[PDB]
Amino acid sequence: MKLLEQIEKWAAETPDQTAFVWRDAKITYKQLKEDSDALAHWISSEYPDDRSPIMVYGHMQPEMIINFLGCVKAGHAYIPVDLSIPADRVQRIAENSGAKLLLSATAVTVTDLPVRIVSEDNLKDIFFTHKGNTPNPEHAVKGDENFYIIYTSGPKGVQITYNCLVSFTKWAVEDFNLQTGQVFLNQAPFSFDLSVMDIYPSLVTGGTLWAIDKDMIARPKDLFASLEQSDIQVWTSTPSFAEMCLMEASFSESMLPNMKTFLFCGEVLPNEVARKLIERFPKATIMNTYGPTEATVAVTGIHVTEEVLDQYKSLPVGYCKSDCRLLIMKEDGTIAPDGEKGEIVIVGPSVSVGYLGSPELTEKAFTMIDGERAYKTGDAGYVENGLLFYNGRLDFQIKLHGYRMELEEIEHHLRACSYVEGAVIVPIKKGEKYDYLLAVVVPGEHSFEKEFKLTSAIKKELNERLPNYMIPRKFMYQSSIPMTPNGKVDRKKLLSEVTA
Ligand SMILES: Nc1ncnc2c1ncn2[C@@H]1O[C@H](COP(=O)(O)OP(=O)(O)OP(=O)(O)O)[C@@H](O)[C@H]1O
Ligand SMILES: [Ca+2]
Repeated sequence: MKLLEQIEKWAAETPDQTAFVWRDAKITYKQLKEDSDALAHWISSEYPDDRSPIMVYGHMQPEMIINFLGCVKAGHAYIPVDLSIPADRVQRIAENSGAKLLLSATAVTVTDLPVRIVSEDNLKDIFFTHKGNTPNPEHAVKGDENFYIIYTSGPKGVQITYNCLVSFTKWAVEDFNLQTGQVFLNQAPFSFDLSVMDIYPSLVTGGTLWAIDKDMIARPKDLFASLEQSDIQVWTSTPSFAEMCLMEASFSESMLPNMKTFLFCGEVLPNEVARKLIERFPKATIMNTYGPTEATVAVTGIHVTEEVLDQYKSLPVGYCKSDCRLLIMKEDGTIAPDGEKGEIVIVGPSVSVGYLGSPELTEKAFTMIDGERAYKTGDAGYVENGLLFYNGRLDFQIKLHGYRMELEEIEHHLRACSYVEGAVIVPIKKGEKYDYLLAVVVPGEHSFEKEFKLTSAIKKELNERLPNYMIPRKFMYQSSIPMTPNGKVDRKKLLSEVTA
């Protein structure tokens, strides 16, 4: 029943099954409950009637998960902080959030923070000192109490409650057709809510989380060696991450014979990427999902079949979970007729209760409609018979020749051209106005003897897809597209190197 109870069920039924593994470090469900219980018991003894959020610092160590559960068992929401988050932002989070404690298995490198730091051996000592102890079942986070708080770079703390997470997880477990005892890949740092899509569905279904870290990602040979040993069955990642893995010829069914489900969220999933996955993994089901962190990971989802790939050049993002609903709003706070583009607004139990301590910010994006919470995504899109389509971020809309064009739509067409394997549009601005567009593309196999031949071929094909003023003036070619630590296109890095 209760989220924690459905997880703990596996501690009793399959105590020795691995719950989380990172390189050679692993922990069973039995161990997870034990240490988590010990930590919650300790938290409860150190902060008797306190329920302040607790920071959990690290990368992919099993302790990250132990600490998450320990925090909620004592009634505290946790704040995931990845090692890749700049110290400056960590310092802010420590102050924006009334957190009084930070937990980390590894050494904390961020300059003195206004919180009690429990790390390294000090964390080990609580697992030992409180070994065998159990917390008051009644202290566990429940109802509309915060379960976790994830900050959205920008930096505001999105508060996700117990009800919010239960609403997402139940839907994920049912509609993503997960089973039990499956191996789940974890690619996203815990500071990115995409990780929630694999963490909880895995735990409630007695699965095994197989973590891949930053260093491994940097060393392809290590990365691919890990996947080969993983036996991963449920793959949760950003589209960019899968695309990079796709650059390796051995990334196929042969490497992951028991692959059964691909779950994507966070960015546009190119029709081309899905096609390649079906070819490489004819036994796997591909799911595209959409949603902002402010709406608890994702609210829409759709099975990307051959038929879907056939009728939608640009893949839809899915049907809204049944306990929530969508609204497409145009120019004014008026609702748009189905088919018309407008700003995507989400309403239902998946919507966050708001940004932590940010009144003005919450008032601008969060609203109440018929008694329930609503959230303006800032995303442009439309619906057709319950199916939601994503056009792009309003903030990314470029204007040239008095014409407005979603940046993402231009990338869609560039990506669709022959000889293009990966591509990003970098707008070059001359002040407040757009000067011209620069296309960064990863060339596919070709026989062009000189660069201009390739650029000419792409511009000609692109001329059949876009108005001339939408076609990028300059092209740059490179073997790969950079990703941020979260696994998304590093647009800022690209703008930087093109500017210079
Ligand atoms: N399936 C999808 N297809 C296209 N875009 C998607 C999809 N899923 C999510 N997105 C995009 O990602 C956004 C949500 O990402 P997230 O909440 O993790 O932070 P962010 O907006 O990307 O960056 P920041 O933290 O600065 O706000 C959505 O608003 C949408 O623009
Ligand atoms: Ca956002």
